[PDB]
Amino acid sequence: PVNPCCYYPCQHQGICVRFGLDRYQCDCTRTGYSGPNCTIPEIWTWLRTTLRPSPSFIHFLLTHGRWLWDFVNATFIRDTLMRLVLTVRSNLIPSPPTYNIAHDYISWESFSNVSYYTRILPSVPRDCPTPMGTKGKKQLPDAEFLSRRFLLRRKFIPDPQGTNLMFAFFAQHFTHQFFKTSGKMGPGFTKALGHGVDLGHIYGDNLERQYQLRLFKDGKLKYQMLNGEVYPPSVEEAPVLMHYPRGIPPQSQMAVGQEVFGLLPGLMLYATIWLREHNRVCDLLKAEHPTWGDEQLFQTARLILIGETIKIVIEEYVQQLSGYFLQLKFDPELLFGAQFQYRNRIAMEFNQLYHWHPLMPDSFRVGPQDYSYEQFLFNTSMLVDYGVEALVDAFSRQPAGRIGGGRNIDHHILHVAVDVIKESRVLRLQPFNEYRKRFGMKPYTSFQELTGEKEMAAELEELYGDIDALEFYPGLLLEKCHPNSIFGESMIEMGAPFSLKGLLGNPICSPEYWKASTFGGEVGFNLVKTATLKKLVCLNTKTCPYVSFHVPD
Amino acid sequence: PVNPCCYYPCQHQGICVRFGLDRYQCDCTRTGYSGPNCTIPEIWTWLRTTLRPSPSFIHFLLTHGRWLWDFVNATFIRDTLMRLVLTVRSNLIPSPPTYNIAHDYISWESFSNVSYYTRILPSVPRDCPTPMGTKGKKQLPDAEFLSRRFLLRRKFIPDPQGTNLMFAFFAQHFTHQFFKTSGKMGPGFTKALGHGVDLGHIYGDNLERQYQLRLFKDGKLKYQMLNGEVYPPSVEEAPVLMHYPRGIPPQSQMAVGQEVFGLLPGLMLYATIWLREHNRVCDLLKAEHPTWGDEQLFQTARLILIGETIKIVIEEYVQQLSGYFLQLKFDPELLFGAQFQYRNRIAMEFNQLYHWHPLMPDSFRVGPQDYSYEQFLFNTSMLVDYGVEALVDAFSRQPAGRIGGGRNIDHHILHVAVDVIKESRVLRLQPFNEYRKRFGMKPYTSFQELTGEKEMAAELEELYGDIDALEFYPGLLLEKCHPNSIFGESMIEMGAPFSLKGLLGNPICSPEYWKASTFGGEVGFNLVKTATLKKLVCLNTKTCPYVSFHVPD
Ligand SMILES: *[C@@H]1O[C@H](CO)[C@@H](O[C@@H]2O[C@H](CO)[C@@H](O[C@@H]3O[C@H](CO)[C@@H](O[C@@H]4O[C@H](CO)[C@@H](O[C@H]5O[C@H](CO)[C@@H](O)[C@H](O)[C@@H]5O)[C@H](O)[C@@H]4O)[C@H](O)[C@@H]3O)[C@H](O)[C@H]2NC(C)=O)[C@H](O)[C@H]1NC(C)=O
Ligand code: HEM
Ligand code: HEM
Ligand SMILES: *[C@@H]1O[C@H](CO)[C@@H](O[C@@H]2O[C@H](CO)[C@@H](O)[C@H](O)[C@H]2NC(C)=O)[C@H](O)[C@H]1NC(C)=O
Ligand SMILES: *[C@@H]1O[C@H](CO)[C@@H](O[C@H]2O[C@H](CO)[C@@H](O)[C@H](O)[C@H]2NC(C)=O)[C@H](O)[C@H]1NC(C)=O
Ligand SMILES: *[C@H]1O[C@H](CO)[C@@H](O[C@@H]2O[C@H](CO)[C@@H](O)[C@H](O)[C@H]2NC(C)=O)[C@H](O)[C@H]1NC(C)=O
Ligand SMILES: CCCCCCCCO[C@@H]1O[C@H](CO)[C@@H](O)[C@H](O)[C@H]1O
Ligand SMILES: CCCCCCCCO[C@@H]1O[C@H](CO)[C@@H](O)[C@H](O)[C@H]1O
Ligand SMILES: CCCCCCCCO[C@@H]1O[C@H](CO)[C@@H](O)[C@H](O)[C@H]1O
Ligand SMILES: CCCCCCCCO[C@@H]1O[C@H](CO)[C@@H](O)[C@H](O)[C@H]1O
Ligand SMILES: C[C@H](C(=O)O)c1ccc(-c2ccccc2)c(F)c1
Ligand SMILES: C[C@H](C(=O)O)c1ccc(-c2ccccc2)c(F)c1
Repeated sequence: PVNPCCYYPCQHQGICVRFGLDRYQCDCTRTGYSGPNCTIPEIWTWLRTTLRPSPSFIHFLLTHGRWLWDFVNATFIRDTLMRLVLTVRSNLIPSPPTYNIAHDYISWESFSNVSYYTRILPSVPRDCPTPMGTKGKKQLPDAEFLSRRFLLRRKFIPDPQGTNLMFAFFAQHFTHQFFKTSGKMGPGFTKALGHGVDLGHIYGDNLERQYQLRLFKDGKLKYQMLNGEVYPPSVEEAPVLMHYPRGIPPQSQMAVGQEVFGLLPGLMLYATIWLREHNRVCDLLKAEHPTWGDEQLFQTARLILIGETIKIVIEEYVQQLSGYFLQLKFDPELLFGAQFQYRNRIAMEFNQLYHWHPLMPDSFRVGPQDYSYEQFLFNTSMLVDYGVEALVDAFSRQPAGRIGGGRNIDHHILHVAVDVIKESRVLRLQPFNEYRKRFGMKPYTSFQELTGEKEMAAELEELYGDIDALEFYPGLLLEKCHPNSIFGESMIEMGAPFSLKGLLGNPICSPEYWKASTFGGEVGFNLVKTATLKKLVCLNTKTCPYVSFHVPD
Repeated sequence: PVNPCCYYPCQHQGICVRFGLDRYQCDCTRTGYSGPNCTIPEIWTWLRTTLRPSPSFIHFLLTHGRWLWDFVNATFIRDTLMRLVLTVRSNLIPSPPTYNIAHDYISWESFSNVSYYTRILPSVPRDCPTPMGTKGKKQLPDAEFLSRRFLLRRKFIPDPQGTNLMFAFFAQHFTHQFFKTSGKMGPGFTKALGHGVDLGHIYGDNLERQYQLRLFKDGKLKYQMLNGEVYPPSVEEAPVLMHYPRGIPPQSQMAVGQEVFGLLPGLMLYATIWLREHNRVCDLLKAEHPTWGDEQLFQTARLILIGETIKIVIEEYVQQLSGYFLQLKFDPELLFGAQFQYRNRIAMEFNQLYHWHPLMPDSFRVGPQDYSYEQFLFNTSMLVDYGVEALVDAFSRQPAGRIGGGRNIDHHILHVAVDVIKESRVLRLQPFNEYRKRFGMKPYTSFQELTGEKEMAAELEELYGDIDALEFYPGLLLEKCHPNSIFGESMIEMGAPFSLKGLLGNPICSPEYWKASTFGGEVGFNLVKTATLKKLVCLNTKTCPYVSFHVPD
């Protein structure tokens, strides 16, 4: 007989378990539903469904009416809604984590082995009639053809929200601490064992690397003085594994936490900033505690930087991304009266979701100059040539592309998106519509409804066959955006649960850790509480340039 | 200059932080106290501490008045009290974890590096006057002499609670899955990376060792047949590292999850029983799931055995140990309306505390025979000679030694108690009375108050000089026992928070995991819900012997 779990019969987070030769069962425990497929609502669930307004309506509320949002932000209601946003989003994410690439069920190996990426939905069973489950054709559309006809940028479509490259290089820098897909272990495995905001892109994913980057004096990391400016040390000074083109002199090579950060001047930009901040923090701690050893000066500074990161990510990064009129607030105290797990494991779907390559432009403007991909990529001198001030100013001024909408990835880095779809099929991700149902959305009934247009939608119908066969990453990028927004509903409704759970899931946000002593008295605590992007750059640079996640207009 | 944090100035879980040259500050955050030293109580704390009865009063209520308890056990008050027991006890344990041997302060390294045991109180700073802080003598009492004069058994004292050897072997077996101090890394480090009831003493501490034990057919572990009965295989069959005496060849050995288990027949007994159980569980699962592969059968059986372990420990093991009239209950659902982190880090203090070597008798009786320590230790054939049925009957009939009170450790295994004291001084553990205040108890004002008698008290007062200089492990064993109890209050009041946090902190007790599907349906879920020590033995044997955690009348 055929595998019945290929039909995804279990609704609203119910678990499909195969019993006997030809039967199956759904485990509807705490799903809010009863019945063989978990489609029969309990009194409380029915009372919530016909009173829950559509995700588009709630977006509309958050993006309109400046007058009432000014009132809300200046009252207690700011905290109420921030607590509401945090809980409701994160409660979609299983914690402790549930499945992985090896196991489409709960196991001890899935809990303990942190080298795995986790998954919210199980993979499409290996014995299903069609690659995506039961719907569609026996062979999925060509990955290269799909990227060429639907993802390749014709003309540059700029982001309507005013997102800049300063955001884009932050987005890449920040995420590369919890996205480190293994080379030797293959797909579904991660080198980033911290599984979140651990700053292993600054300190490293292991102790051997960390010790090698540390100066072991005053808690600082090693550095070099070039033209009177502070930069990460050379590989000769800090002998760590760094990915560079075979030939580049070791004098030009810079040693940082993440191995791929020397490839782009934008990545090595922030790496330099955070390094300068770390030592600046250490100087504030050594004054406060002159009896403190190097190790305490180091570890305490790290936690401050971790706190600063989450502060800026929530209140500035996610703020610009969402375009919400609600002034987002980083306050761990909000979740102290609630049932919240202070742990996090990175999901593969989040890894797939965060591929925001449409952000990258056609070229890179630095003042009167205009640098192409073949001038900007692997360039080692640029960062030192222009300096931190001059580059931050240029990245904060240049607009980034629109993520959603489709056909917005520059031809250079299109190969990446091709791999993402190929990787998706190795991982055996479920269809787009099943992830829609998992995140409390209605599945798309037609290809028309996904893209919101006639032409590109009708072409996909011919290639996929059935809408319930549309793939995870294509669906996300092909979906119509919100009125004047950077992407569609799915990117918000699916990404936020992963995102906010990752931020507030950090142990520093727990009642046990969120104390003044953790950060070395009140000084270190205020450093977290009052951190800003503007403060992160200018308190570490000679002059103060234009710095923001949005273009100046 | 003298370090102010040596004076332990911050009371009620206040964190001492060294500011400037010789100044200190207490971090009185969410402790319920304010002021310079966290002694000024908040409105609710004052109310809460004046109304709170002594631990000795609560002990009395739980151990007296059968008529009241028969009523309580038959009503929902059973569930009401057990939830209070669970939540109130385990809240005394910091989670996420706090300190280790490296850091006497909150750090990311302490959080992420699972090789470390955690600790509740920080160490005694190295720049203090006396090794125990400020109080006591410059040179601490001799570890060898201290165990000789106070801990050495003269005449055997049986436990008045009726605890048998079956309990003591379960205790040692059960504990060695989360107590595995890395002899090569040093004290404070652990090989048991699951940090709790992960069954790393049945399936090994690492992945490669697990696979060597696994038969890879029907989810079962490898096994050899002797006398028609099921036993763990040899190292020839399953090539894994086993700590055997020099000269004993691998073919004469038996392969299990814990390396040290070959050294004692009692440890090797339970290893056999749980292995028999796993394969027995696999048989039931295979009938219900013929489509299931090997991996899922093994992983699911493991979870079922984890659930079985926690059930028996709570409802029988802790029941016997406590001797409470309240019928204890394992139901994770009691915590589903509570703030509870489902994670556990094994403490170094919990290690020190669990060295229950007094339990071991003068000799070992197996029916008509009486084996000495030399005859019993490192024995290879005894298990195979008698069988499981016979030795279960044997250990369940012979009384185990009373833990507390003092002077009840056999000379053969007395060298352990010595090493524990010497390990504590390496670990720079805080005084006994400092842990008393840490676990809601009054510090002892004298040694006479600690012991109840007068002779031992006088010489301890001579050797230590001060009661506040007394060490953790000597203090736990020499303390007066509750009338007709196995040990004193400090073993309960300090040990209960660790063990209950360890048991319920297991991810299977979370709302996400605690589902029937996790255990392959209702069949596996019931096995967990109806687990017994009796059922663990007599469902894996041909005949059922006397099996209990206590002796017969
Ligand atoms: C959890 O925490 C444990 C720490 O308690 C971790 O175990 C420890 O791991 C460290 C490093 O991995 C081991 O190193 C020891 O620390 C000494 C510090 O002084 C160290 O001396 C220095 O070693 C440097 C290398 O790390 C060395 O620099 C040289 O590096 C290269 C050669 O390695 C070359 O490029 C050059 O020769 C450099 O000079 C420097 O010169 C010093 O000699 C020494 O190596 C020590 O061995 C610890 O042994 C170890 N502690 C233990 C086992 O107790 C553990 O890994 C953590 N767990 C996880 C999962 O991360
Ligand atoms: C033009 C600059 C960029 C280059 C050259 C680049 C390069 C790459 C490549 C080649 C991969 C896949 C590795 C493979 O071949 O298998 C990758 C992965 C990834 N990309 Fe980019 N990328 C760029 C921009 C960005 C930006 C701006 C973001 C925004 C967050 C981003 C997000 C990611 C993420 C999250 C991954 C997964 C990390 C991992 O490999 O584990 N990329 N990048
Ligand atoms: C006659 C049987 C026993 C023998 C021969 C014995 C001896 C030993 C030895 C040699 C060790 C390893 C070295 C050490 O840590 O001291 C050890 C560890 C330990 N034992 Fe026992 N003991 C016995 C009974 C018990 C009992 C009844 C308990 C109660 C649970 C117990 C609990 C422990 C604990 C908690 C450890 C520490 C584990 C570690 O960190 O390695 N032992 N014992
Ligand atoms: C890397 O980038 C640097 C920018 O600092 C490049 O140097 C500039 O190159 C342009 C031509 O593209 C010249 O017109 C400028 O005069 C150069 N500026 C400076 C300050 O030297 C450099 O060519 C790039 N390197 C590589 C290998 O592509
Ligand atoms: C539960 O989900 C299954 C998905 O397979 C539904 O399908 C079943 O019922 C259909 C209509 O009666 C039949 O045509 C299918 O053959 C049958 N599928 C199987 C595997 O037996 C089923 O209707 C759903 N049940 C309810 C109550 O809605
Ligand atoms: C957890 O992740 C994987 C599980 O597949 C482990 O890697 C495998 O280990 C086994 C036994 O050692 C090998 O046979 C496989 O070849 C390995 N697969 C790989 C490397 O892809 C890994 O060892 C585990 N990690 C930890 C920390 O337990
Ligand atoms: C622009 C098209 C008009 C449709 C009005 C949608 C506004 C959403 O209104 C929603 O109505 C639902 C009832 O259907 C309720 O359950 C929601 O709580 C309510 O807000
Ligand atoms: C004015 C009130 C709107 C602000 C409250 C935001 C509620 C949190 O956002 C909610 O996230 C859930 C989890 O993904 C989704 O299922 C909901 O549709 C979404 O609105
Ligand atoms: C009728 C007796 C049952 C009362 C339920 C109390 C169980 C909580 O246990 C309590 O833990 C406290 C914190 O660890 C200790 O200080 C108390 O002495 C202990 O009884
Ligand atoms: C209402 C609780 C306040 C009394 C706590 C006093 C501490 C006395 O302690 C307890 O007193 C009990 C009195 O019944 C005795 O039976 C116990 O053995 C004794 O330890
Ligand atoms: C606060 C707001 C909300 O939860 O709706 C929100 C939170 C997080 C994201 C977000 C989505 C994907 C990657 C990174 C962040 C997002 F797009 C919107
Ligand atoms: C239920 C009871 C209580 O909390 O008081 C209780 C719970 C756990 C222990 C216990 C103490 C030390 C090691 C193992 C178990 C104990 F001794 C008593």
